[PDB]
Amino acid sequence: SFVDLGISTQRKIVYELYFAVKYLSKNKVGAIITLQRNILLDSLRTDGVKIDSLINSSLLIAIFQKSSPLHDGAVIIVDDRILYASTYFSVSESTLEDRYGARHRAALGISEVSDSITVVVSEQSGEVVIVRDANFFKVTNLETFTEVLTKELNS
Amino acid sequence: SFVDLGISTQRKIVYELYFAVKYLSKNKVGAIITLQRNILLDSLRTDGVKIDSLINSSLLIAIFQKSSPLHDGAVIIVDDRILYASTYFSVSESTLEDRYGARHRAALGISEVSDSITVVVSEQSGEVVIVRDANFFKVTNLETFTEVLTKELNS
Ligand SMILES: Nc1ncnc2c1ncn2[C@@H]1O[C@H](COP(=O)(O)OP(=O)(O)OP(=O)(O)O)[C@@H](O)[C@H]1O
Ligand SMILES: Nc1ncnc2c1ncn2[C@@H]1O[C@H](COP(=O)(O)OP(=O)(O)O)[C@@H](O)[C@H]1O
Repeated sequence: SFVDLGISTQRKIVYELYFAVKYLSKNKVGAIITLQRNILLDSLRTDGVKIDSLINSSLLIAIFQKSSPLHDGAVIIVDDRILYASTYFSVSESTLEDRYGARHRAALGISEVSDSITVVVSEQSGEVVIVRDANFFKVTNLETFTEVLTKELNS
Repeated sequence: SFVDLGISTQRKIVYELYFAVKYLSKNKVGAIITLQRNILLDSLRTDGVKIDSLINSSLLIAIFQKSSPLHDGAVIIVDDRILYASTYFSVSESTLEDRYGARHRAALGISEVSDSITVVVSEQSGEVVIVRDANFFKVTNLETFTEVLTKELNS
């Protein structure tokens, strides 16, 4: 998991996610990006496309554009690799405030059955939340994104 | 290179290329897809992103679509992986007809200094050409694309 990775790989992962999330939030492009940790997600997802790409912000941006056939569903990141795109989780049965949608219910569902950390970008507002252990954490100042994500990945 | 892979892996790669090229030609989305063979291209390309991903038609479509930061430049396929995206070649200084733009002169350029096989989709017309040894093969009927590309890849 993340804590096992070398520091340069740790920093690369958060940096590429930051630059992708910055673009997606700014342009109000919806996204679900799940980082696997100790619980293997392979048996907790359905459908999707195996990509097995090195993590890169440009590719993550491309994946979630509306003209991309991969923009629906979730990206799964394992270590420094974008392993899957367009994969689907069992959504949470919990009810959320009206401002949240299916991306958040999906992120909540996978966080309920795993120790994964999920980043959601809202298509409506560009709002960015980090989802872990059935909890939301709003990231209103994206200049703190790198700090907050790293802390969550080390919990 | 391609001929060293098993025939099943070869067939899978060509199908993913065919499905991507069908879509890109139909939708008149420009693209350059270079398949490396015996001559290594790593010092013949500039910039781009090393994504080292699996070969998948949905991923290729996302790479070349309108709002992808990776749609400018070429994809390089090495064995069964997309090694680089959005990478630039030295263009051929040979003069082409008006129907051919920068994508074609770039494909011509890489085919003049290597044994690679390059598929080009024109953004203007959706026309498909296969570029090898400084020559163009028009593929006017995409139902022949799988036959033509496989034959070029093997001789
Ligand atoms: N040296 C190169 N290597 C790889 N791909 C290239 C190269 N030069 C151009 N291309 C590709 O050719 C595409 C089409 O070029 P087009 O003729 O539409 O514009 P251009 O003349 O290259 O310049 P611009 O669009 O910036 O005015 C570019 O978007 C790029 O993807
Ligand atoms: N179970 C799920 N797992 C992963 N992604 C999902 C899931 N359900 C919905 N999504 C994604 O959420 C996005 C929008 O969901 P949608 O069904 O349009 O409702 P909403 O707009 O209210 O979120 C789509 O891109 C879809 O792929």
